[PDB]
Amino acid sequence: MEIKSILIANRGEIALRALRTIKEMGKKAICVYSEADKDALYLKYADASICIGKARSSESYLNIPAIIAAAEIAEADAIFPGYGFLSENQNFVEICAKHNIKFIGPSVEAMNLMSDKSKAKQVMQRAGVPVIPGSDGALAGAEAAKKLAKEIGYPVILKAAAGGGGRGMRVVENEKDLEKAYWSAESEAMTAFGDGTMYMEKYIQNPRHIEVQVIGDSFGNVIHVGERDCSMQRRHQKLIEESPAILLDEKTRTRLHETAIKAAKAIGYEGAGTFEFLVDKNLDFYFIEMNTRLQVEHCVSEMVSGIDIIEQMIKVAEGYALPSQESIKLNGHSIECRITAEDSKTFLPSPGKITKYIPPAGRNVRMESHCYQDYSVPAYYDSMIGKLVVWAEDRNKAIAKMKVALDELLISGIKTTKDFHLSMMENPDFINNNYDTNYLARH
Amino acid sequence: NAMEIKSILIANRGEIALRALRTIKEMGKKAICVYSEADKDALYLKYADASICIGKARSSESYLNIPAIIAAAEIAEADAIFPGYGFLSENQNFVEICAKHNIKFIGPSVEAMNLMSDKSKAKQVMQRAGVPVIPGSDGALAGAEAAKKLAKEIGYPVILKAAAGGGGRGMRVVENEKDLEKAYWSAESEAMTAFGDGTMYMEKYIQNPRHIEVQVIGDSFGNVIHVGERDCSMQRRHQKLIEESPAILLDEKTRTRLHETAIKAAKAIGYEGAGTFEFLVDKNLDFYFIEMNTRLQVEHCVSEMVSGIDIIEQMIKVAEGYALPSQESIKLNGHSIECRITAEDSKTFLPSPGKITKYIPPAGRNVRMESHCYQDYSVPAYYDSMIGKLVVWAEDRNKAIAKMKVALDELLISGIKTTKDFHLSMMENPDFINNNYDTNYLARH
Ligand SMILES: Nc1ncnc2c1ncn2[C@@H]1O[C@H](COP(=O)(O)OP(=O)(O)O)[C@@H](O)[C@H]1O
Ligand SMILES: Nc1ncnc2c1ncn2[C@@H]1O[C@H](COP(=O)(O)OP(=O)(O)O)[C@@H](O)[C@H]1O
Ligand SMILES: [Mg+2]
Ligand SMILES: [Mg+2]
Repeated sequence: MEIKSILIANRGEIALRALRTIKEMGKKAICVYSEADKDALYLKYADASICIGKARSSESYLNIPAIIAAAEIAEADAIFPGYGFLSENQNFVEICAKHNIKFIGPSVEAMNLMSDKSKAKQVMQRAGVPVIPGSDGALAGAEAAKKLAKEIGYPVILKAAAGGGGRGMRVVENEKDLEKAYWSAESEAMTAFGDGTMYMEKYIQNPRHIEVQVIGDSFGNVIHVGERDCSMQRRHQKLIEESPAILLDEKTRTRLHETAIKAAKAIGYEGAGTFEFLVDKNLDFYFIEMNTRLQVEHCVSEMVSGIDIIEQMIKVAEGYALPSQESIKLNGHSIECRITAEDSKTFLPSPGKITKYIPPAGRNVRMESHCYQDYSVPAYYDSMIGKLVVWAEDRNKAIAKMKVALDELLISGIKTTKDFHLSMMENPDFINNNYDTNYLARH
Repeated sequence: NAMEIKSILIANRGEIALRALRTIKEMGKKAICVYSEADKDALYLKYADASICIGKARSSESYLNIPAIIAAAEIAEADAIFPGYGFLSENQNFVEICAKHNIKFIGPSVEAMNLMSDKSKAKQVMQRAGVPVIPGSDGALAGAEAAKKLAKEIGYPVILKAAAGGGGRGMRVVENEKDLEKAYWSAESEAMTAFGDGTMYMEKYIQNPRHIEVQVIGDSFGNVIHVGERDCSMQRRHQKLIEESPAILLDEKTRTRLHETAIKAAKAIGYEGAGTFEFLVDKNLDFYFIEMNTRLQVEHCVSEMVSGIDIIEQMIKVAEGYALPSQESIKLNGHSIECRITAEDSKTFLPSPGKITKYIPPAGRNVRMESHCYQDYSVPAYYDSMIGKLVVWAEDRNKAIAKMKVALDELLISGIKTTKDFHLSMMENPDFINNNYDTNYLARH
């Protein structure tokens, strides 16, 4: 039952985030590192750290035998996967169980139900969750796509069933463009995911991307920790997230929370997970996918809820019950800005040595970063510097706090997206909540 | 409104200047900083809307130069001054001069400040208000012979205290009559040098006391709220090193009566702005007023984390003529602890001035490091040994102690010594964990 020692099978800011909660709980925190990451701050803080191989970027971190051997030599009885890397690898999950190591996440069955995005939609339909009109599972091929697109009506979006990170999608405005887009997406999908299965849905114009954080336990209870608006996106990837999503009235908010809970219970979900929805102009909402793991932006939900999500993940893995939904109080407003080592206009990576680093601080300011003065950022591989998160009593106060915090973040030696975020905090469209997932594309 | 403040000069330095600046700017007001030449390297000067050099340095001397401070406010067109703590924050002449120059002093009236400033007269004011005080002299002692007579009357041990006293200075505990005359003159001389006023008073010396204080804020309508109580009993030289809220020593009935007493006291003196009533609590859990600080205190962040209130924000609103939130709206939750990290040796507490060659502060959920330091900053430990205040909050005391240890562990400072290891040994000290200590604990150990 009780977990005594947890190996963090990840790197960067999430490794440090996890380590803090693990050590506060009085458990051993075991870190792993490629040779390229021997300079990582969290290694100084870990109970033990194991070098798991050569840099080659993610390679060693994806080396299942090395991760397992590290857990075993360090005597870890559980593994925290974070996000990315092995967190959605079903093979890894089964191998953990084979070695009597607790995987802190959902069952391989639940993960498998939601891993093919086209099949996941069919599971959601069965469960009474609204989905976007489109293909019934995967497209057979380009001719099937042509027939269907005419039936649902343009514009449509082709999406990779094995897709993630915003890749393998193509919005198609007219039939003349369809076949070319199909093969473009299919090829990218094959290269990125080793699987070129495609599906299709209606393209919602100017949608809001609003997601519900859930956690389920071994007793079948599932709670939500509010919803997040992540509509400020470039290249279908998030830059700024916030909670609550003030776009929603309380009734729609309630319906959305309920839908997420219902969905989690229908699939026997345990652990932290997120249901992602698109919300249209008349506040209709549609499931687009579930992430069966923690997400990068989770801290915004922690700030409004008072919950340590990683603590609850660990407790659930130990067989404890979650708190009751009634005990969960959502208050105020949280915003997160992802600070990356990239130019604030071009968003091109800016690798190099940080020669000055002064993070912001203050009341209800949480800078989540593994960076420090003199640290070298490998922006070509991980451009993440840190997540700057604030909380305040309402959205306007949160924006003002973010502006001060961004102003006080002093980084020299590399370019960062600090100025991008500062310009967003002053942008009347952001202030008035008049934007959507395509806002940056047309500005 | 007509009283809305647009620009605030921060008449202070160090960590409190940065703390104030953050709130002022978040409220959309201009933050004007001042600095002596020795403080040209201060971090908050980078963040200020404007920064004025007010003098060579001496130490506090330029910061204590009223004409220089007023002139800086006027050149910068500040309409209000935030005094922080120390320096001019309890200087009644400065408060009156602000009013003469049509600059709003963010703090109480000079009348309320004057009622409390002489600690012996303050006790008489409190008695009249129905607030319990420690038995002792009725106002100031006439001299050493009066002290001898009184000490037999109230009973040994007694403590001689400077009426103008502060910062733990000008006090002597007297356990027997043979020691009294010498102690009297030692305190009186120290008080004369430190405060320019050797007026002494006496009260009973409470055995093994706990120091528990109540944060209040009053507005111009006569409303006064409290923001909970803080236990600050882990002291060296009668000065605080660790503070927390709530004070788990107290049961609910006593805590309620303590909060009420502070509100009653503040209303009786017409107090507006932030202030703190300091009490000692004895072995029977009876509490007694010892003094009021008519200003913000160093450890205010402790009360912010349990209450969700920005105290400096409320001070500013009150100064603009707004009403405070209702007491009903103030919810006190969880437990917060603050450790004062200074540039001193953890064992000897001797200053360790010098350049910080590495600085990595802790962070994380509900961890607040209040510091103006940065890598390459030189700490003048001889003058201000403060590095920063590390504050954490959690759902209960043991969880807060666990979070404090993790945060202290992750604080990396090189180039100077700090009291980090002292605080780590306090978080691991079973007497601390078990709540079995008092203001003299460190002296016995
Ligand atoms: N049907 C759709 N209509 C409009 N935009 C969409 C649609 N599906 C996805 N998107 C855009 O792509 C983003 C991510 O989609 P998702 O299906 O979650 O992809 P991934 O698995 O790569 O994260 C959404 O936030 C939205 O910006
Ligand atoms: N009557 C007393 N009995 C015991 N200790 C006292 C008494 N008065 C003061 N002290 C000690 O001195 C500390 C500060 O007292 P205070 O009167 O607030 O001095 P200051 O004005 O210097 O802050 C207390 O926290 C306590 O440790
Ligand atoms: Mg997605
Ligand atoms: Mg005092």
